[PDB]
Amino acid sequence: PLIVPYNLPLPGGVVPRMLITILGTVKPNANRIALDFQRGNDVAFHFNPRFNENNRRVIVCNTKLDNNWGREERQSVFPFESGKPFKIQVLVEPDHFKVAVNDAHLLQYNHRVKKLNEISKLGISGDIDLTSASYTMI
Repeated sequence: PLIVPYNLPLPGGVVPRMLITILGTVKPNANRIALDFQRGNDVAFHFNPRFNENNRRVIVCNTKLDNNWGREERQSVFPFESGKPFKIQVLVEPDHFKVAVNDAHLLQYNHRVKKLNEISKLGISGDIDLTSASYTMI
C-alpha cells in the first residue's frame, strides 16, 4: 500500500500513448478523490469525484493556471462507490486525456495545457486506500 497523498513522477512529462493506471479502494465515508496532473504549480488536469455536493455525486474536471481555477467540466456519470475497489485508467491522446473507470469509458478532457512534456507529476489524494499507481506505453 501507498501513502496518500501520493506523488507519481512522470519522467519527461506526458506523451500520447502513455497509460496511467491507479488501483485503490474508496474509504467507506468518502467525500472526495482527486487526481492532479501538474506542470509546476499549474494543474493541467484535475479529476475530482465529489461524493456529496449538495447531495449529488458528480465528477468535476478543471485546470488551475497561476493559482486560478478555470471553467469546470462536469460529469454526472459516477462509477465510484464508497467502500469499493476501483481502477482508473488515464490514456493520454493527442488532443485529450481519456479516462476509463473499471474498464468503462468515463470522460475525455481536452488539453488546455499544451506543453505535454512539462506535465511531470501526478498527485493522487483524497478518501482512498491506494494500492498501485503506475504507467506504461501502449
